[PDB]
This record gives sequence, structure tokens and C-alpha cells, in this order.
Amino acid sequence: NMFCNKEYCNRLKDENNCISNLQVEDQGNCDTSWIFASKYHLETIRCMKGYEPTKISALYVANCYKGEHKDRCDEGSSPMEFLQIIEDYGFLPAESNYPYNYVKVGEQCPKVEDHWMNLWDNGKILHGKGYTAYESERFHDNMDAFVKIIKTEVMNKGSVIAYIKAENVMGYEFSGKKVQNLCGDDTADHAVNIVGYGNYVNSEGEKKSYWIVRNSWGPYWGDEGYFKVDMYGPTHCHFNFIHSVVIFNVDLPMNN
Ligand SMILES: [Ca+2]
Repeated sequence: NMFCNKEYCNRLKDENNCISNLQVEDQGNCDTSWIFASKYHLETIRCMKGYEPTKISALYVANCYKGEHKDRCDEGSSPMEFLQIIEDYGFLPAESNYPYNYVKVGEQCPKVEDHWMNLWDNGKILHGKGYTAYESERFHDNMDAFVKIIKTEVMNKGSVIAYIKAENVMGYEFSGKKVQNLCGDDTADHAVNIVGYGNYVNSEGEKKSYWIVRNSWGPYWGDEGYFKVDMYGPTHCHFNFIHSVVIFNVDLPMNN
């Protein structure tokens, strides 16, 4: 055999599967990766609960927010802010109702229309923060446990949100098809998603494992917008390539 178990998980490889139907997006020249990764995680959770692969409007989330006006193009945020926005507005329009274009990040939050679909209908956030987060560096000496947490969440929810340092994937010979053997950094600045995993034999003939990572830099970047990366990385790295992982704890009735 199947598409997702404890050794191997790649839902992409089943053209007639909910999650595989969630096309890669491009955040453009705005620091909105937090929106794309967060909304994709909700979209996979919805898929897992029997809903259609309908995209959430990133633009609505970028433009609708309480308080003083912020520069939502130059300054990224977090997944905690994504939930905050949901709980505030109770409405997640479909992308078709309010499509994304990065030059429009900053526009007045639009009036919800009658014909708009609410992708957060009947949803709610579980108690007590509404998410669970893990730091790779806190598992430095039990990375097997970190790996198991992420696999379980990928299996059950379809993805996790992960934070990386963008520079670590900006190598001049970056290739989507190769499994990247990358270091991380002490900090992160870019949200992606882990969406699968598997085992491979590396260039030295040794058995290793990889994460399949979804990015928001369009489908030209990497391997159709994804890449594979060694779970443990080069021995000498002080920091794991995956800096942090975030999971949403949402309650959603199971079918529709
Ligand atoms: Ca640093």
C-alpha cells in the first residue's frame, strides 16, 4: 503493498487519492509560507476525514486579521497565528472564492459572500493550545523517537508542518530527485510540510531513510515542488535539517 505504512509513505503515487490532488502552490515574493504550510496541513486533515481536496484561500488568511495593520508580505508569521485567525473569523473561504496573488497581500479583508464555501464548517480546535509542537534539538539523543512521532502524524493526519532554514535548500546544485543530505541551523525561517517518507540506499551503499517534503515555491522548483531529504543527515551537523514540527489538534466529523 500500500501507499502509507510505517516504513513507507507516499500518497503522491496514487493519482486517484485525495491528498495527491492537492496541487503545489507558489507563495511568490511574499513571506507567506506559514499560510501555505498551515493550510495544506488542514487540507490533508480534511482529506483524511473524507472531505474533498478543496484549497483554502491563502489570500483570505493573509489579509484578514485583527488589530493594527501588519506588513504581511515582508514578515512571515507562525502556524499559531493561522489558528488564531480561524478561531477569530470562523470562515475559511475556498481559494476559488478569493484566489491568491502575492501582489494582493495587503488588500482589505474581503466581505464574505453568500455563495462562498466555508472550509472550516463544523470544525473546531481541540483543548490546551490547539497545536502540538516538537523541536528536533530536544531529541538530539533520541532522534528515533522524533522520527516515530512525525511518521505517526503523517499517517494519521496526512502531513505535519515543519520549519526549516530556507538557505539550507538553496544549494547551487539542489535537485528534487536526489535525496538531499543536509544540515540544519540553530534557527528556522520557512514553513514546509512533511508528507511522506521511505528508505533508500545512499551513495556509499548504506541503508538510510528520507522525508518527503512539500514546499510552496511552485511546481517548477525541486521535484514537482517537493523534495526528499535524509532524516538524520550528515554526521557532522550540529542541527537537524528539520528544526521544528507543528501539528494541529482539530476536531472534524468524519465524512463529507
Ligand atoms: Ca544560524
